[PDB]
Amino acid sequence: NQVKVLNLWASPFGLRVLVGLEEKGVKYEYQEENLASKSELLLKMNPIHKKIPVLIHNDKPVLESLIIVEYIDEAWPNTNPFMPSSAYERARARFWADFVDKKLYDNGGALIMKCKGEAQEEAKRNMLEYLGLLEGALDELSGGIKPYFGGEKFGYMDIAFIPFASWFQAWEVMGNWKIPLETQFPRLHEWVNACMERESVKKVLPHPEKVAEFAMQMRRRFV
Amino acid sequence: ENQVKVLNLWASPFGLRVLVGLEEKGVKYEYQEENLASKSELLLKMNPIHKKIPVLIHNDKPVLESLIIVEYIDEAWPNTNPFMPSSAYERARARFWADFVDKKLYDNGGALIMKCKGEAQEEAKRNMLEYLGLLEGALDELSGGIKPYFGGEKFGYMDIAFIPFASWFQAWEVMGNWKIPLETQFPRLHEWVNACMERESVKKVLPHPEKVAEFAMQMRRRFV
Ligand SMILES: N[C@@H](CCC(=O)N[C@@H](CS)C(=O)NCC(=O)O)C(=O)O
Ligand SMILES: N[C@@H](CCC(=O)N[C@@H](CS)C(=O)NCC(=O)O)C(=O)O
Repeated sequence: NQVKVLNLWASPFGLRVLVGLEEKGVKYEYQEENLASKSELLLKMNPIHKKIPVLIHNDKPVLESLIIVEYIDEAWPNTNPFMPSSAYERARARFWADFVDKKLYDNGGALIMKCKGEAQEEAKRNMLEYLGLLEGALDELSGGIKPYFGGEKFGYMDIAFIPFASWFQAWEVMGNWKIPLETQFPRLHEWVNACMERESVKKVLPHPEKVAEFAMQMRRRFV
Repeated sequence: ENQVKVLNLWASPFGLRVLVGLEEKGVKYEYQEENLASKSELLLKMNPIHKKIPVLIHNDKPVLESLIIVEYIDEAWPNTNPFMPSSAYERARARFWADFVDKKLYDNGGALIMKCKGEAQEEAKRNMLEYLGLLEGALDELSGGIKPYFGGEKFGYMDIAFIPFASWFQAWEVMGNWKIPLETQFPRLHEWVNACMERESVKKVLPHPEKVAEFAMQMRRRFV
């Protein structure tokens, strides 16, 4: 087949790509990579970053997950629109996906993984602040409409964010705490539960327990 | 009393992107210079999470993050000067190379030439040459050999994304006490810069490299 995906099973960034592929109804090859022993294929396709995910479409590589998502939407444009119609809402969608990566993850969950003590508590403070902002972002982009970031339509932003729900338990485990979604962030809770009813998400999103084990394994490398 | 307002710092390549893009589309706009030491409440109302420039306000709508702003500008005035390519893949690659300009050439190149000393700075310049090599390649990749732009004959997203750093070359040369061998080792980029500088947009908004250099040196002294 014309389409291949190189990924790490627990990576939210490639899970974006899989979810996106399924939503468009694309059949694809999947190759699991060991980042400790990377395929020459990955190095040939992503020599600059040497990172997953990689999407190979007709042996041409698409790199960096959000761009890949936009690529998928633009490469399979006849159905299932990820992007909004208006420019500004698209700008906001991009802004918020970017925000998910740079803040909720890079300046949140990653530090929960890597950090210890007051640093970790600070990471958790940050995570709550960001999830608050994202709870607000949901009502912003949805226009109050339920239950997705695209209201009734499951879109770019839903795709960018929902794989991190597979990481919540991991974050809870490594920070030894409880994330109060149901109470402090109910829209996101409902949204996750809603997203979990879709075929795509059920097909590709892994069990949180496994991710958590995996995350702990990775935490030991740090701390 | 016009509908587009830009909040910016004059020397930032990232806001210069925005200005260049607006000039290409023929959009008339207000410009507001921000002091990052005393930020306007407006900048804070409009960009409360990052509190950064540039900010583009279009009819009370704040557009944030320079590349996204560039895309917004293209998508909001689409009947005029298309920035983005026709093919999805080339758009994917253009966006990729833009991200590459920000995260590599700058964050892991020029920023470090400003911030660092010794072996670190030396390695930053080594990197800059590597990245500029890759970008010399990027131009031919995306242009299809066609000259003189990243869009061949059309002046686009990546051209806009990259060309404000040309005002920063001289500054990097000074802060690193070296010369970037554009004319010899990256001649496409040389040709491309000179071509882009023939456009009114770029001529209109891009500052003299000398003042950029002074400014860069001052802040380097703040970093020593
Ligand atoms: N910038 C990439 C980030 C991808 C990424 O770094 N994923 C992690 C998952 S933790 C990874 O495995 N990176 C490859 C590596 O370890 O070098 C994107 O937007 O998708
Ligand atoms: N939203 C901006 C972020 C770029 C950025 O970091 N700009 C710098 C100036 S070069 C800034 O605003 N710094 C604010 C500060 O240093 O406090 C973009 O378009 O990329």
